[PDB]
Amino acid sequence: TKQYKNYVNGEWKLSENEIKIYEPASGAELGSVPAMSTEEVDYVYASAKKAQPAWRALSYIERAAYLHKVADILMRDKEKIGAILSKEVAKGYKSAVSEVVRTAEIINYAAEEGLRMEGEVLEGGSFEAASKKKIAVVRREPVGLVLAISPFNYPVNLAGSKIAPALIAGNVIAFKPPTQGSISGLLLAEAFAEAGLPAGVFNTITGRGSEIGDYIVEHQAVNFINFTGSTGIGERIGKMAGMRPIMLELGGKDSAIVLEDADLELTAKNIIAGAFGYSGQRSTAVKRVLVMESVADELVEKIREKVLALTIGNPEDDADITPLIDTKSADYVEGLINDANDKGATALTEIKREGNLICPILFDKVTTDMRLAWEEPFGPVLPIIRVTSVEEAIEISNKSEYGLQASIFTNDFPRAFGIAEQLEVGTVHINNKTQRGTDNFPFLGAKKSGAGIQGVKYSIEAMTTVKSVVFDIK
Amino acid sequence: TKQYKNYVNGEWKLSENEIKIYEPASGAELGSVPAMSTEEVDYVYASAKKAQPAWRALSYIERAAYLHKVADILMRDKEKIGAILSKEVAKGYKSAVSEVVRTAEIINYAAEEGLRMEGEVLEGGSFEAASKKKIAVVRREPVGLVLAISPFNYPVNLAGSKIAPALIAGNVIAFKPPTQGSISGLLLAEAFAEAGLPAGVFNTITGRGSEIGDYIVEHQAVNFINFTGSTGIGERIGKMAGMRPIMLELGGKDSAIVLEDADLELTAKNIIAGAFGYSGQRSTAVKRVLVMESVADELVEKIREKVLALTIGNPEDDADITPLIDTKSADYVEGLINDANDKGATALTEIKREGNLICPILFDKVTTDMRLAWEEPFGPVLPIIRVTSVEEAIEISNKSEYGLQASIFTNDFPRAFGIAEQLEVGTVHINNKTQRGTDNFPFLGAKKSGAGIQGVKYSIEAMTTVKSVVFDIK
Amino acid sequence: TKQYKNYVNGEWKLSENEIKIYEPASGAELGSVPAMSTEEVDYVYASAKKAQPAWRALSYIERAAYLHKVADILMRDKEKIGAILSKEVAKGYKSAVSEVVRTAEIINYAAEEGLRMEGEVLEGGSFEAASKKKIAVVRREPVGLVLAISPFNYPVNLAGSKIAPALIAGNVIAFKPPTQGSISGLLLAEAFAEAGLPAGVFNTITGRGSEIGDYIVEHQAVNFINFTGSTGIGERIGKMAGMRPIMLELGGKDSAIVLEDADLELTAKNIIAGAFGYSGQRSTAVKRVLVMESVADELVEKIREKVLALTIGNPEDDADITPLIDTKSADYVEGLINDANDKGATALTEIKREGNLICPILFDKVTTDMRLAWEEPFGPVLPIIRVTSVEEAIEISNKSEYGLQASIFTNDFPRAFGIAEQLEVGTVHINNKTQRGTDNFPFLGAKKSGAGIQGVKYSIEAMTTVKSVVFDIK
Amino acid sequence: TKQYKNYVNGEWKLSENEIKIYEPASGAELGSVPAMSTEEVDYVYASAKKAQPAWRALSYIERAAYLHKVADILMRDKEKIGAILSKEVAKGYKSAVSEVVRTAEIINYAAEEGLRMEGEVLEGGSFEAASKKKIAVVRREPVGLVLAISPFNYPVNLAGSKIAPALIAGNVIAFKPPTQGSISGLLLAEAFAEAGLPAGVFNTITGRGSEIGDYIVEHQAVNFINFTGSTGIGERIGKMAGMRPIMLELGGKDSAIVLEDADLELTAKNIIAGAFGYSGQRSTAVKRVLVMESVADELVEKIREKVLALTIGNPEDDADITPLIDTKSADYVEGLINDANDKGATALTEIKREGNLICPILFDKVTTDMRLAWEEPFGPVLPIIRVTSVEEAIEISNKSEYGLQASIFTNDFPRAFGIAEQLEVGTVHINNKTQRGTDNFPFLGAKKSGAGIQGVKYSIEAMTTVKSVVFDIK
Ligand SMILES: NC(=O)c1ccc[n+]([C@@H]2O[C@H](COP(=O)([O-])OP(=O)(O)OC[C@H]3O[C@@H](n4cnc5c(N)ncnc54)[C@H](OP(=O)(O)O)[C@@H]3O)[C@@H](O)[C@H]2O)c1
Ligand SMILES: NC(=O)c1ccc[n+]([C@@H]2O[C@H](COP(=O)([O-])OP(=O)(O)OC[C@H]3O[C@@H](n4cnc5c(N)ncnc54)[C@H](OP(=O)(O)O)[C@@H]3O)[C@@H](O)[C@H]2O)c1
Ligand SMILES: NC(=O)c1ccc[n+]([C@@H]2O[C@H](COP(=O)([O-])OP(=O)(O)OC[C@H]3O[C@@H](n4cnc5c(N)ncnc54)[C@H](OP(=O)(O)O)[C@@H]3O)[C@@H](O)[C@H]2O)c1
Repeated sequence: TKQYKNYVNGEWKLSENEIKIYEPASGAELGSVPAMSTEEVDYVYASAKKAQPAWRALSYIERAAYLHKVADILMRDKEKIGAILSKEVAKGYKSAVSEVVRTAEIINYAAEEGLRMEGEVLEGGSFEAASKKKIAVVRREPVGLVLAISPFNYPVNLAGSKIAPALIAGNVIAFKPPTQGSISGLLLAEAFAEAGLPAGVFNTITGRGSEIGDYIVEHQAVNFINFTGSTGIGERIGKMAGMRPIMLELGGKDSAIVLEDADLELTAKNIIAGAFGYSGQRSTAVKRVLVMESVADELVEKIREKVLALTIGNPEDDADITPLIDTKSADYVEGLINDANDKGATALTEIKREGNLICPILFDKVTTDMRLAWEEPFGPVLPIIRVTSVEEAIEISNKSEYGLQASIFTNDFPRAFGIAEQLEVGTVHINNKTQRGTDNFPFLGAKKSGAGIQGVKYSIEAMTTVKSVVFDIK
Repeated sequence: TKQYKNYVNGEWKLSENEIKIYEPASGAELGSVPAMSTEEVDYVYASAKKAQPAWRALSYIERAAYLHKVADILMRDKEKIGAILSKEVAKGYKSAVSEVVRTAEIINYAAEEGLRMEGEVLEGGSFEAASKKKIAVVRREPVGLVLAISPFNYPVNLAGSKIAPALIAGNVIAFKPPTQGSISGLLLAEAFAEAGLPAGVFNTITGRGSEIGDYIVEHQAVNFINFTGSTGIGERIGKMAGMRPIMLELGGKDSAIVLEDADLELTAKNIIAGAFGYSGQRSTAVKRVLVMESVADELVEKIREKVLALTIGNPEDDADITPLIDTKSADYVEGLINDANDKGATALTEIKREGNLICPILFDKVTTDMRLAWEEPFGPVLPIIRVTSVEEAIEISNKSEYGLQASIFTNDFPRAFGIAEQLEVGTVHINNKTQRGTDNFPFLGAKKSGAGIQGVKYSIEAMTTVKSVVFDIK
Repeated sequence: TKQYKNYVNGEWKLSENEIKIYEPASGAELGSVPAMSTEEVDYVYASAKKAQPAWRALSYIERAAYLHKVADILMRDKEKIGAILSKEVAKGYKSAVSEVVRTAEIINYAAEEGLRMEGEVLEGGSFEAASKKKIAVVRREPVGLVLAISPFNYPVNLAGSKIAPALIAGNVIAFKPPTQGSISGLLLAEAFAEAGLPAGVFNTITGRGSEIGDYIVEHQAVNFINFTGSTGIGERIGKMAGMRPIMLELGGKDSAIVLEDADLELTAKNIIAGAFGYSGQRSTAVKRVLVMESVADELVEKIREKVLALTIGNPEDDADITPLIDTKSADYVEGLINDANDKGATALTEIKREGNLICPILFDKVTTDMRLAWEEPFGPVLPIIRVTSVEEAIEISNKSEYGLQASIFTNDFPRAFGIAEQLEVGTVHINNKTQRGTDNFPFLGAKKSGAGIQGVKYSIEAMTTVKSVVFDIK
Repeated sequence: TKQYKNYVNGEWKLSENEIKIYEPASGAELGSVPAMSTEEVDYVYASAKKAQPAWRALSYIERAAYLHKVADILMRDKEKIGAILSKEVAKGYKSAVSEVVRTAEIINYAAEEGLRMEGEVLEGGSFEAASKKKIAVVRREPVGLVLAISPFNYPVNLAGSKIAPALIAGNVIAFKPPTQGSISGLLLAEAFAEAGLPAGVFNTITGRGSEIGDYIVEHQAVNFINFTGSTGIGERIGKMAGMRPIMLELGGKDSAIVLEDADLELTAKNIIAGAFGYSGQRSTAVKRVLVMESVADELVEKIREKVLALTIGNPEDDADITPLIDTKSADYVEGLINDANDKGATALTEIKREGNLICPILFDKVTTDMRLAWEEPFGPVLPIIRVTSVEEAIEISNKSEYGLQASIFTNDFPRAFGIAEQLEVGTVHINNKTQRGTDNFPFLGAKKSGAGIQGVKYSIEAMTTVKSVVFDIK
């Protein structure tokens, strides 16, 4: 049980009810996190709004100082946190430690990027002569209270990516980690507690995403909603937000276009690492291959042999393929598998499920009439759709309701660049698997994949507004 | 009747049903505008989405070229359009002509500002050594189809402010003017038709905002909703938008803080011109004076004498105070007047209504318990709230549900600048009435006053997204 | 004779002495331009400094207005000016007209780019907590009087490229065109005169570059020296400038690296148009080919056949190859030709000179020991240096004392991009002949090729300074 | 003697000849620094140019890493270094330690500011339709070898301010500290040595500024000259630089304009701290007061009483006023004192010199005909010039050959802002003594006060160039 507590207004607090967390792989009970009540949610928010003024009052240098202390601590206790996070979400140990490190990176980067964010002075004379002596001194300002909600696959990394950019600007935070990953989320909160930030500046909220979900978003105290999860909730949040600003990173069905002149080995390598990373439980993974027929056979054989080299097993053993987050999920994946299989798809690797451990499947001959060709599995299954023209590949790629990223494997760069302009995605990688790729670059998604632009700098601009003082020079 | 038609996919079209427009002041019938059906709305949208690709294909120089042609034509026919616009919304002739001119200005400014909007190149090495040879070539892109909805008080000016920034970037437009101001809105469309933009690039939609309102917003073809109107609809739009981007300029209750060291004459002059402009039918007008008691009496007397100099009458006569847009409105204002009056407010000028022509009223001694102290009238009524400290004035100012702009009349600039940081508004004017002030400066509103940042440059960034091509340098 | 006059302080003035100008090709006398005295140079400068304050006082919109009027006029009289410019510097008619048009473009572009140049607001708190309430409002300002000196090959285009960016910012100008091209330079001044700019804002200075050269540069009234010419003068100017800012575009020996995978036809086409443009009298022309041995033979044959298609003759006949600016020049070129020839080079096309008309020569087998391999001819002679490795080509390319631009013809873009980082030039073109390429892009040169960065935006920043007002917010 | 060595290509080296350094106050021998020969200077430069390529090859993150290590070390040994620096240049102990701290700050700030410096992508279509598919990927690059020369009053602070911004960008350094301050300069080099930067990246050059001065600047290996010292040498450097880029911070005679509505107490406080800081041995000190007659008497009395409170004595005792750097200097100051005195100035405080310790003098009634009214003393002497109009004060202020900074003490900010536009300085402080003010703000000087813009960000842009790769999208 252990009984983890929330960090609220400078204090750790338990609740009348709890939620027991178990290890997706072994089944062991890791502990229990609070099941907050709306009354409690109200005190978190009240504490934050109360403390916002004086946080804003601090200097950027001082706020950046705290953020650095937090990241330092994270790096210190990276193995401790990694060991648990690994267990809580069935992620390989080493990989789980990496998540803690990349979080420290994002926190530090966000800290330094935040104190170098500047304003602008505008001339009335640029618009009309009569206003030549009129100027506008424009400076940025925080939006207020920011609600951050991280996903199960990156409960820590995708939490700091919201927390740090928000805090450096002068906003206050209310962190709501995923229930499955709430211990890890609270382990992160420990870092913010030790760093010593003023009481009320950083707060956590745990509990039944059903019991308190809509409540926390609809609350009038929240000025900005920063979320990462499924399209379904993202959509609800967009409506519950009203006219309040939001940042949403929803799902994705990232394609990998392979032209006739591509480096099939370089391509097979990138597609495997992208498609099967974390058992396909990544929104930015390569979810479908649109390969030109003439090179389909050769490419597919490479991918096939490469799949046969992926280790399958337990987190503690750093297996490439580990048990999916839960049964509801592994079942869903199983559905997509069958449907494709039934419709004629060709599994080049063995279809087999051990509990919630689904072995990596390579389906060749997948078609547009299969669910696997469009629906986001979030499991180790990769469909290969054979096209006969770059024109068709673009058409099929754009058809998807999603638009996170895309990949183009070719040697003709001017072409790759031209295709890239046509793909309805946020980012196109020319010769490399899709990845968030250094958190300094902008990250965004077209269509149902989200709302808003991410990346340290863009996150900071998003969660800030502008105040403009205009005066006349004598 | 005349029977004005919509501009759809390069053609002017009537509908089975029409809506007759009458002059707010005289009552004369100006003509009739189409009452579209959802079937028709579907063709407007279908035409636009069909034409978007090739508009995006053009060069910025070519798109900017068309926009300049439009503005040229507007300047040419400024009297023609002004004469009607003046009649349709009871605006003074000269002033109505100014609206047409300022629209040409915004269109030209948006055209040149648009072709100088550039991208950025990012270094993988700024984040992590291992990615030093990885770069991100980031360029802007249009969002697609943009729905522009202008208000009755600026059916033309607040239409071009959305249309031009949107088109230069590569977006297509579906213009929906207010029913009262739909002839003027269609007069503007004539300019876009003569300019010769490709068919489907610019389109108009007219009809019962009730019969087709939600339909046009909720339509899945619309990628961005740019609106200007009441808070009530703005709120509906924020929900109907879902997770699609929006720009909303709602209401306002702009305060004018007058400190003990202010230039009472300079102040009285600015407050009058702000408060009584267009009979108070401006979202950015000075709607409440928070004056320090020690100078309240003197200041109020100046304002009083100045009010007595405002001409009252008909549009064609360029009267300062003209008939309110309609009866529903003049009634609402009458309500606020009585309530304040009943509660003890002191009308320093005569309360009198002739049809829909309400004479300018100056209410001294207004208090927090009066509706006039918080609700946006949109009529010629100005409340004077006497405070006893800058601290109180800030408190009362921030209490309002609105946050468009504010004014501070003082000589202590460092103070004015400090106060400005505390006011929950988008812009603070130090010694001058609130105004949009040269459409190149950013324009935004805090709280219920809106969502998004305006001003030519900011409008262009808002209705654009970003595509990021990442590659590795060998 | 005609007897052209200088435009000084709003008036056209002749001088006691004149300089007669003759047509490089026919020999006819075009007319005569003033041979100013230092006394007269002092009045030009005194007029400018006197008028600077009130030009700065105008609004950007007003200054941009004048600049547009100038460009309009240029476009109007493009044939008139083109006809003479063509004769004065032995440039093809059509091409000379193009120069006038591109000048109008640069003037308009500079005008609009100039009124959108903005300032910045900085936070004391970004550096140290104790200064959190301290801010710096930074705005640009003009440097004052700018001296612009254009070259003979672009007496008009390379004059406006300095004049427009300088004037829009608030600086005043003293234009000194090349003696051979001074009629065309004065023809441009006519445009600035008709546009009606205030007296003293724009002024011309003509005369013996020997008699008045150093005098005009060393004068204490000049705040910035913007020059385009030979390395020799550029160097003198750098010393005579002292610690005053300068912009220098000197010579160049641009290489064109051709890798084994290049499109030899696309390459031969680009190299010909670059190398033989204006008879090689372009600083940005392809002056040496560093081709990989394996493709040297095939490539060279294409270039050879293509050279044989270049028309040779008179300006009025739009010949590809026209008479060189003068005898001193054609002689120098003849020297380089012989030396190479003597040393073993292989002329694949006929060596022949008719007066000052040297026919286009293609020298294969040129080596490092030849003058043609390093010295800038400024005549229609192209050396082909055969290398055996990209490593060698880079080495040979960088050896040159020049560094304007370079070209890489290959299909391996990541490679091209990697090579580009190693080349000591200002710009690298991947698959295309070197060109200034749209005057919006930055233009600069490494090593002896210059000092400063050009391109409309960069030119504007160069000829401006910054004023920073710092104050404390209460 | 100790016998300090230079840090050259990763090694510490003595020279055949040395220069013995003595403590300005006590006279004690601190030690001896090398007196290099041009042969040695050639090896420093050869080492640097040799190592430049691979330093540029590193990632920004790695270069920033080294810079942070250096600053950490400086903070560690701040007392050690402070103790000596205090002795070497007669600076108060505590103050000397502050110099070491502020250096660490600038080094760290420069490190983080450097890795967030980005490029831009330009559109051919912004200029001309035909080039719409042409784009320019512009990225920054280092200039190469940078020569940094620090002053005696900041041998360390004004060295790091050049070193850090230069190194983070990819340049190599050759540090030349002032002879009087060369031990401290070499103490700084120790930090760069311990940090472990690659050999040849950072180097020091010491020796007779006469014996090797021009040699080190004129050397063809140096690509950029960054200097801080007297106007005399600055001017020589501007000529010896040729057309190579430079950064020069020369002298100053900063005025403090005091209007009739100023806070005389707040003003007297700021003027004393600025004027008498480091015995007036600061280029940014308040060197002349231009006060409106009506408040001259009252203001002057405050300043007078405040002067009487300044401690006078030895460095180790943290005296406000310590011995001037040397006799040649104290003599020069004595000259200015007498001249003014002879001409009628009125010393309100005692004129007295003890060796090289000149007591702080306040001269009222100074006039334009006195040397003290224009010449930069660099000693504790403050002239009060009484004016009768803001117009006159501006006139007198601008008359000076210098233009570093200025101060305006008034309550009328719009006026202060208007005056500021007229003052020929780089920075204007409204109500506060002149100061460099947080090294993140831009720092520059008008007229003979320098060439180039400083401040961490601006320093980085200055010592960098731009490479532009242009290509066509298919
Ligand atoms: N700068 C400005 O112009 C400015 C600033 C602030 C506030 N305003 C507003 O201008 C308003 C005009 O009066 P109003 O009460 O009629 O406000 P409003 O309904 O918000 O008017 C604005 C626009 O809303 C349209 N509309 C109504 N329902 C719709 C819906 N369901 N979905 C989409 N569009 C719909 C109207 O067309 P129809 O007229 O046919 O219904 C009109 O084009 C004022 O009340 C004031 O708040 C203007
Ligand atoms: N087209 C280009 O943009 C382009 C680009 C790169 C290089 N170039 C250069 O154009 C050059 C043409 O030869 P050039 O003889 O014209 O070279 P140049 O004399 O150095 O340059 C010509 C310009 O400088 C003036 N000038 C000469 N001596 C001067 C001095 N002492 N001080 C100030 N100005 C002085 C000339 O007037 P005068 O007529 O009286 O000499 C003319 O206006 C080539 O060598 C080439 O390097 C042109
Ligand atoms: N804030 C400040 O730091 C600041 C600001 C403005 C003005 N100042 C100036 O600082 C000066 C203090 O130094 P100073 O009086 O000796 O003046 P200075 O010589 O101009 O400046 C000293 C620096 O210049 C070096 N140097 C001398 N001749 C050189 C040459 N010809 N080529 C290259 N470098 C050379 C010196 O070497 P050596 O010392 O070995 O001769 C030393 O590092 C004062 O005159 C004052 O006007 C300081």
